[PDB]
Amino acid sequence: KELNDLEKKYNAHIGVYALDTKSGKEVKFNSDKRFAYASTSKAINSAILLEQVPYNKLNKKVHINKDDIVAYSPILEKYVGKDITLKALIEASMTYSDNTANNKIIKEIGGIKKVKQRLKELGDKVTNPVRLNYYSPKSKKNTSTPAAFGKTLNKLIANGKLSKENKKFLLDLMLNNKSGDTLIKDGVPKDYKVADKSGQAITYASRNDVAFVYPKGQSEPIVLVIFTNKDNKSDKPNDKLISETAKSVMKEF
Repeated sequence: KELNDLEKKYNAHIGVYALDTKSGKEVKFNSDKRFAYASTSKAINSAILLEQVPYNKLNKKVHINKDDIVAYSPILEKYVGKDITLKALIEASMTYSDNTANNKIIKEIGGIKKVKQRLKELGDKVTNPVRLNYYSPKSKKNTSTPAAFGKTLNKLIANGKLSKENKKFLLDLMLNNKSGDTLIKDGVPKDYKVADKSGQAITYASRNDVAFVYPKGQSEPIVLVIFTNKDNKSDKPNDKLISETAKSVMKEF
C-alpha cells in the first residue's frame, strides 16, 4: 500500500526509515521529519551500557534507595533498600519498560551528557535526548528523525562494538517482548524474526516501534524505524497503522 494512502486511511503522519544491512538498500518516507522518540530511547541507553560492561560483569550490583524511584517502575519499586544486578536492570527496562531501571542505567553510563557524547561520536547530531513521554511539535526536545535514529541503531547495535554475548543478550530481550506484538511484529510475514522496542508519548498520538528484522534465511537485519503521530494533542493512536506500514515496507525488500 502507498504510504500516502496509509496517512490518508488513518489520518496520521508517518515517518519511515529502513536499511537492509546486507545490500545497503534504503526505504525512506518523511525520513528527515522530527517525531518524539521517547521510550524507544531505552534500547539506545541499554546498548551504551553494554559497550562498557562485559557480559561476565553483568552480575555486578548497585543499590536502590527511595530517592531512585520514578513513576512507572513495575519491577524496581520492589527493590527499595536492596541491591539489584546490572543484568536485571537491563531486563526491567527493556521488557517492562521500567522507568527507575532506565534512569539507573543512564547514571551508570555517566549521565545524559555522556549519552549525548556517544551520539555525536556516532554521527548523530539530530537525536535530542532528555535529562520522556512528553511531546510537543513546539520543541526539538525528546525528538529524532527516522533516518538519524535508524543510523544510530545500526551503528550502535547491528554493527557496533558489542560482544557476541552482549549483542545476544539485548537482541534476546527485544525478540521476546510481548509489548510489540501489535506493531511491526503484527505486520511482517510470519517467516520473519522481529526484535523490537516500542515507544509512545502521551501527546499527539505519538506511537513508534523500532526493530531488527531478520528475513527468511538472511543473517543480516533490516533496520526498520517507524514513527507516527497525529494532529491533536489528545488524539489516540491506532496500533494497526504501524502494523500496516511495516507490511507495506517489507515488500520493497
